[PDB]
Amino acid sequence: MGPGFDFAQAIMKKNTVIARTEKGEFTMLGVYDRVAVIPTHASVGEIIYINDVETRVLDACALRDLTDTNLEITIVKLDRNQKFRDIRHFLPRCEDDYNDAVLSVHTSKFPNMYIPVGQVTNYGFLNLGGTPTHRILMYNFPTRAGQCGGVVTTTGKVIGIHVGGNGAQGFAAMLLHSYFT
Ligand SMILES: O=C1CC(I)=CC=N1
Repeated sequence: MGPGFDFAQAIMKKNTVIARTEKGEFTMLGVYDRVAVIPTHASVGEIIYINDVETRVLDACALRDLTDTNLEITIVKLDRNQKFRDIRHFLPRCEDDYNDAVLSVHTSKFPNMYIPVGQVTNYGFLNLGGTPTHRILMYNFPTRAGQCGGVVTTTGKVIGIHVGGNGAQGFAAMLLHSYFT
């Protein structure tokens, strides 16, 4: 409808795939080459389905901060025959708050879904499903089951991936440029 949705659509159309694990179907953001991200609670194994194609996982790393606290981001390298458009220059270099963000989801349950979530708070610490988690972004939208892995954008920046909600608020794990050097 506006330039927020324009940027979100450009990321969804070229940099997302549908990832299926034994824990469900997720929006999965491709960042560069064969490297993508997914919430750690997806429990990625040796094999994953990418757009319903059986795919070997060449490497997977559950990120933690230097306090050894969960970040809820897993970086995956896929045995895929095609590279992602390199979007690393759209990743923030620091923790920050944002105005006017969009949460974008693409699965069998939620095809071509775009949610204007509004202001995003650097929330920091969250007990997420009982796991202490750092670098959490918060938005005041009642997100639902099936939106995990959804991409959080502003105009010109890809700032996080949706990892949970409490029925009134939604929470994303930050994406930082330093994760993908
Ligand atoms: O919070 C929500 C999500 C959705 I999809 C529909 C209605 N409310």
